[PDB]
Amino acid sequence: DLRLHLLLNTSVTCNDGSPAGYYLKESRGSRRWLLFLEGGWYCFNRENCDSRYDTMRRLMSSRDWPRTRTGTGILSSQPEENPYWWNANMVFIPYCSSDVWSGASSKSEKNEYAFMGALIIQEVVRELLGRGLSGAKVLLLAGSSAGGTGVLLNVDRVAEQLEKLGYPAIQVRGLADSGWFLDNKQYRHTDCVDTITCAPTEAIRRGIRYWNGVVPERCRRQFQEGEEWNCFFGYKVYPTLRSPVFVVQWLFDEAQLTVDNVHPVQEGLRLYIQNLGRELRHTLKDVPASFAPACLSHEIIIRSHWTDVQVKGTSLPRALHCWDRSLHTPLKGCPVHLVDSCPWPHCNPSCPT
Ligand SMILES: CCn1c(NC(C)=O)nc2ccccc21
Ligand SMILES: *[C@@H]1O[C@H](CO)[C@@H](O)[C@H](O)[C@H]1NC(C)=O
Repeated sequence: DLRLHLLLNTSVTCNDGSPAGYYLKESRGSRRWLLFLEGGWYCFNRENCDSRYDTMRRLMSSRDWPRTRTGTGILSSQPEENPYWWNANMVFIPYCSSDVWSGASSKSEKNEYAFMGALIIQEVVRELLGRGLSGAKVLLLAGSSAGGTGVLLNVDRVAEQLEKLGYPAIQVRGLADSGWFLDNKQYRHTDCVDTITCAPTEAIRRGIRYWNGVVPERCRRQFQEGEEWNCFFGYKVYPTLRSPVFVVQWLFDEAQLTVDNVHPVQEGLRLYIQNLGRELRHTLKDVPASFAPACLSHEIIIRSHWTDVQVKGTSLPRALHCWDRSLHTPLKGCPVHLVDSCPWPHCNPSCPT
């Protein structure tokens, strides 16, 4: 089990002003640290954040969090379930800022909610250095869904933070699961006049202003003031990053299809779905560390049966182990770029049911 620690700096808060925190399981014989970012959509104005507070309150507040959690998948300490990093120090950071881990704004007389995701990550790293992170050789910042986009937005800031605090020997890396999305043409269209009809690009643009959201500096310098929403899209922000990043993405991601307004398939929809898979494959062509199976699904790395899916006969735990070796020139029988080429969901027999 992983044990809850609420942040000692209580000015770093969840949406409702309660303290943020992290769950920790130490491994005294290890210099590897895994910090995982939870996902769970986002909210971008008063009305839809109020709704979220009624029926998704654990994603906005720590007041009801449990004292412990069980680590699963890549957070499991059993080699049977986690062939990759079972002996690592394990950290789970709950998502309670509703800002895709981008925010830097406090609750105040002008703000009903706090959006502090970017500062939550910085403070967790800060307090962990006193609990053994100071002796680390590798810090892997991982995450799923909104947490995977959070990795892309924050991995270089963690690297810069540790350099400035005097820890140049810790190698920071990122693992982004199910957070690589396309700002593509939708299958059916609606103008942005309420939460459900607002396309991702419009919703993120409004969210950034509501959250005081922050993006990586090299990407901000390319797109400039008012256009920071571009840096929330994987294929645009990834080429600006300096830390090594492994990208996991289903070719037919359920969250992508939902925002595209897709739910006996006729010709128009067949072509739409086949074109989505091809476009995703194209954005990953020059990503040397990636795992992209041709399945209709969402998230993978903290599921207990995450070891089952394979691309070209290689599982994700194996691909991640090969990535470790490559960062000690490709390796015989140990590949790190794994993208399916077949064009329809479940054309890979190992897709989850
Ligand atoms: C598919 C749309 N989408 C985006 N969009 C971006 C640019 O990141 N972020 C998400 C986070 C959680 C769920 C869905 C999400
Ligand atoms: C608490 O965090 C805030 C926001 O990052 C920071 O400004 C402040 O210095 C921190 N307080 C202490 C005592 O470190």
